[PDB]
Amino acid sequence: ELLKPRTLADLIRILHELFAGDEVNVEEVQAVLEAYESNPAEWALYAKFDQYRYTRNLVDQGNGKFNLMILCWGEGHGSSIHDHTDSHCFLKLLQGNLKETLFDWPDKKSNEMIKKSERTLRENQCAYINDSIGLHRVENVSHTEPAVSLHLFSPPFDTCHAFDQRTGHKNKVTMTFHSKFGIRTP
Ligand SMILES: [Fe+3]
Repeated sequence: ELLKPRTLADLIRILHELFAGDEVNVEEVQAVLEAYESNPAEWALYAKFDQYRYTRNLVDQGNGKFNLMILCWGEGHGSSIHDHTDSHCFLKLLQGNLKETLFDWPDKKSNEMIKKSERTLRENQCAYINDSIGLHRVENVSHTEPAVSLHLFSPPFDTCHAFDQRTGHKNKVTMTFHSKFGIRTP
């Protein structure tokens, strides 16, 4: 029985219910995330930027089965092409716009990775990826506006792979946190 989250806090409570069992209903989770209307005051605490690259800010640790974070993207900031370590990944825009470029898993052969597609994710939209769908890059292409996104990962994971667009070669990356619960974590 899915209800609209009134606030980020409400959203988080609802996520604990949704993940109360062993199986994830992806469409339900995506629906509730989308239904949350971004309110900058509610997440300002987590929206910590860095001048040179995008940041990952932990919001909620979940119930063992997921966690929830906020990512902050300066003008021109973006990610590698990457996977998500056999986890569900939900991405919702809270401010600005992000360009998401989808790539297929590379064949064993060293080849240029060619874009399957791209789309512009706009404020409040929720996108979903998992490894069975493919790989992606996410970028703030704006010259004038920062972007902020809300991400849900299930199960949680702290490692992933980055892919070189020229070759498809991957490298294992350990992902870090800029902050946890509003507290900067050097
Ligand atoms: Fe990603």
